[PDB]
Amino acid sequence: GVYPCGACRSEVNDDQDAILCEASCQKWFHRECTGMTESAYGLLTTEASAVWACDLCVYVFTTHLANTAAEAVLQGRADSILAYH
Ligand SMILES: COc1ccc2nc(N)sc2c1
Ligand SMILES: [Zn+2]
Ligand SMILES: [Zn+2]
Repeated sequence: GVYPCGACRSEVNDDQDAILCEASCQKWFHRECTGMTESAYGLLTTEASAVWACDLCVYVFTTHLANTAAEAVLQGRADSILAYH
């Protein structure tokens, strides 16, 4: 991989789930280093309007917000994660 993970500092390879901090620092992170669920990653990364912000740093989601929003979506309590911005 070209980029190192914002959290653990090890390389991000193409076969690992990874998310870019587009809110600001523009660093790539392994999904598993952030604590983001597989569910949130799937929903966040497909949603063109949403961006992710790392713990140090168009609708912005932190990990915990993305996690909480996806749980609500999947329980049928919200229409998309954008509702949680
Ligand atoms: C290792 O330091 C970080 C920096 C940013 C960050 N963002 C997260 N969601 S976990 C995390 C950990
Ligand atoms: Zn990492
Ligand atoms: Zn950041």
